[PDB]
Amino acid sequence: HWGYGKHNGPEHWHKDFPIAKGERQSPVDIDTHTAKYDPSLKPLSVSYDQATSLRILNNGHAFNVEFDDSQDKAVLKGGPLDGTYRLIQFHFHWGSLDGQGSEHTVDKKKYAAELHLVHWNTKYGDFGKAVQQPDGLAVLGIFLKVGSAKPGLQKVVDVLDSIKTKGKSADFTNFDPRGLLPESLDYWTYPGSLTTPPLLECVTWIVLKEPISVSSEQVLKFRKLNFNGEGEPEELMVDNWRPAQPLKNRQIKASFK
Ligand SMILES: OC[C@H]1O[C@@H](O)[C@H](O)[C@@H](O)[C@@H]1O
Ligand SMILES: OC[C@H]1O[C@@H](O)[C@H](O)[C@@H](O)[C@@H]1O
Ligand SMILES: OC[C@H]1O[C@H](O)[C@H](O)[C@@H](O)[C@@H]1O
Ligand SMILES: Cc1ccc(S(N)(=O)=O)cc1
Ligand SMILES: Cc1ccc(S(N)(=O)=O)cc1
Ligand SMILES: [Zn+2]
Repeated sequence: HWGYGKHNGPEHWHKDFPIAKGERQSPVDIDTHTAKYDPSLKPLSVSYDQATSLRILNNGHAFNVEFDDSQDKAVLKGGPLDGTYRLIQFHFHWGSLDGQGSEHTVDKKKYAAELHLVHWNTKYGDFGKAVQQPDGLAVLGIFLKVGSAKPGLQKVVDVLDSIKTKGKSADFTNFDPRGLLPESLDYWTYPGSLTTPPLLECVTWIVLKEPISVSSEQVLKFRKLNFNGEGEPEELMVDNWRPAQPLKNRQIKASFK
């Protein structure tokens, strides 16, 4: 029943998900001047060469590209992380206009969209158990700005017409998520939460400093998706982002000096 409209959006979520007002909610504004270099961070390792994508799903909130997470095929390690985190899915948040869409902000600046690559800590066996743990998840967040096209995004763009409405899915095998990364892995990190209900406080956030560029045409196709199901009145899937939440008793650490 939650969503992004005036009547069911982020300002309403706390009534069914009281952790929405919790001590480690996401997203947050990243104040780049206050973030501190952390020499204790180990090198970050994004190891996606054996990733196995399976399917793309319109879940009524965003679209998820799902991966085979039945073994360590595509993993995130290092940086702030203790152990191995397995890629389960990625999705985006985006705006109705290029001037908004990201969840995290950088010195209050909003990007056109934000990519979330979602991983779970293998020590907990399954995603469901991982979301009962303070260190259960790691989300790699990547900002999107509008400029030149991102070649590695085009396959995603081109399948969206087949999953226009809530509940539709399509095969999405042999997709390489490495094509969605920027050149640099410089990042900020902090402890937070899922940014959608159930808002669980299980996430180590790793937000890359360098945005990727996508073309206007690519993001315009995101904005043709529908929140509604087939045959229902059309509600464009736009502005599916939660605003920044209070930082509370947290510090953002930087991987770079
Ligand atoms: O097909 C997408 C990707 O799938 C992975 O399993 C392969 O190891 C990569 O070489 C390939 O780019
Ligand atoms: O007490 C000093 C310590 O304060 C903490 O809040 C900072 O995260 C550390 O980087 C610093 O060394
Ligand atoms: O890699 C993701 C998808 O890209 C394109 O849609 C290909 O036609 C399809 O075979 C593949 O599953
Ligand atoms: C009608 C309705 C409105 C909002 C929600 S919430 N608290 O899940 O956002 C649920 C039902
Ligand atoms: C189930 C779930 C997974 C990941 C997220 S996010 N937007 O915090 O990456 C939210 C919900
Ligand atoms: Zn997300």
